Amino acid sequence: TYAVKEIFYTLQGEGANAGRPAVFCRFAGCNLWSGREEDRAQAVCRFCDTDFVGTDGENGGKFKDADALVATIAGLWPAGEAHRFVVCTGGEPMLQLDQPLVDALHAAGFGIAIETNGSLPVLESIDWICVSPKADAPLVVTKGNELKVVIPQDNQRLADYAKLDFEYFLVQPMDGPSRDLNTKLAIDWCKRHPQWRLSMQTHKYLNIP
Amino acid sequence: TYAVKEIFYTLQGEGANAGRPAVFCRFAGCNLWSGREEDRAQAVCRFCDTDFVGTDGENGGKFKDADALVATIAGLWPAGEAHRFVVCTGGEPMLQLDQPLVDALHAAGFGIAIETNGSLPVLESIDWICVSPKADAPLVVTKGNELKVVIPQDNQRLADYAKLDFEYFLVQPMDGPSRDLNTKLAIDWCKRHPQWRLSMQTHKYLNIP
Ligand SMILES: C[S@@+](CC[C@H](N)C(=O)[O-])C[C@H]1O[C@@H](n2cnc3c(N)ncnc32)[C@H](O)[C@@H]1O
Ligand SMILES: C[S@@+](CC[C@H](N)C(=O)[O-])C[C@H]1O[C@@H](n2cnc3c(N)ncnc32)[C@H](O)[C@@H]1O
Ligand SMILES: Nc1nc2ncc(C(=O)O)nc2c(=O)[nH]1
Ligand SMILES: Nc1nc2ncc(C(=O)O)nc2c(=O)[nH]1
Ligand code: SF4
Ligand code: SF4
Repeated sequence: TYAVKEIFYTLQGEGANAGRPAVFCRFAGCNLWSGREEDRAQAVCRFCDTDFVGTDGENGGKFKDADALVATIAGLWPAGEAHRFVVCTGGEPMLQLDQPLVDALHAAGFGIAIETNGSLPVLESIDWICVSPKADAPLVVTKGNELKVVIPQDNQRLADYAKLDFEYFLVQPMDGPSRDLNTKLAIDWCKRHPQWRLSMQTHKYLNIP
Repeated sequence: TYAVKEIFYTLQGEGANAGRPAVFCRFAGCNLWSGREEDRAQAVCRFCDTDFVGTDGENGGKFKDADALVATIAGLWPAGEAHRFVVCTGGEPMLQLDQPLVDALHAAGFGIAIETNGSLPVLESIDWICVSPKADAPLVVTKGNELKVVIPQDNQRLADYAKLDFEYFLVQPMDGPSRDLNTKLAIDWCKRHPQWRLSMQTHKYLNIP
């Protein structure tokens, strides 16, 4: 059984695969924040701008098994078109994402990507693993495909992240009342340390889902 | 001898490698348009928004040999930092970019990308070949790494482009008085045909060189 907040088909707004058509499956619930604004000030992760509470979003609901979830995901894809790709996010997807769901997605011809905070062990069979480390949280996933760090966070050892085993190293401006400020920072960082690339949240500029 | 409009160090604004730190070497001159406004209305390529006339830009000038040009390019890179990468553009870089310049850059530890209109044969030794086919120009480069097509153009055969031998297929909204309009078109195209990804000119939103 799976608790999904919302399922929608759009272009990936951020990360190394920005611009790529994909179905986003946003799981409900996270392990680093309840989702309530009264808890944010003392949460482990306090800068989240995503609503992952409940199952009331678009195509959201409580799915009984993987095939029921895959059917909904596959249904959102343009008929007769290949290159099927799903992004598992939330929320923290590793709270619910299991192997039976992964096998069912691969069976449907879907490539699987995951956006995880890195505080939980991930499934190796996932095609693209994106880790976004939270500074005040433990990081148990020290290898993957891309490391997308949101800056700035206090207690952050940014240069130490480059020692990890990832193919892509990105910094992403923290959105909020200081987005433009943090963007300047991220750009300045990459230029000074060219190992890092900029991850822009393009979907917030293009105003797309 | 090389005639270069401008050489500047920034983050790549568009394409498959958006956000990646790189030195941009903008060669002067093009073969599909003279650069004169008086010639635009009758040109093969009429939507160019780039100044490539002369050598009066930042770090621009006539470079006698490859070593002189490479020295300026390398000089823009952060001292002590690796991951050296140069994007050869213009203008049409294949009007000037030869093998000695490639070998000199490779000897300087630089990875080489190229932005070309595809009307001229390219050097195979170039690490990243990005082709942006113009609708009313011959396309002799039918293979490479990145096929970044600017839409919409009249007489364009968009679907046929996807048959070519490229790893990435991108559509990029034609900037101008209808950029927001073209962006919606591009987004719609990728969603209807998920082989294509969106190439957004991020540097025009982030306001960076
Ligand atoms: C909402 S999280 C869901 C996945 C998981 N909980 C995580 O933290 O990776 C999706 C992505 O957006 C990033 N993100 C969250 N809040 C953000 C904010 N205010 N500004 C920028 N990126 C943010 C996260 O770091 C993560 O990379
Ligand atoms: C200025 S061109 C130089 C490289 C080469 N002359 C070419 O056409 O690819 C660099 C890139 O910008 C794109 N471009 C030029 N004018 C544009 C415009 N008005 N809107 C969007 N992209 C544009 C070109 O298609 C190309 O991909
Ligand atoms: N376009 C788009 N890309 C996105 N990429 C990632 C995430 C996420 O993991 O939360 N969310 C979005 C989103 O809402 N829209
Ligand atoms: N940031 C940035 N990226 C760019 N990427 C490509 C091209 C080009 O080939 O013309 N030009 C720019 C530019 O001016 N700025
Ligand atoms: S870990 Fe991710 S989903 Fe959870 S609160 Fe932080 S940003 Fe939001
Ligand atoms: S071919 Fe490229 S450089 Fe030449 S006018 Fe067209 S867009 Fe500009």
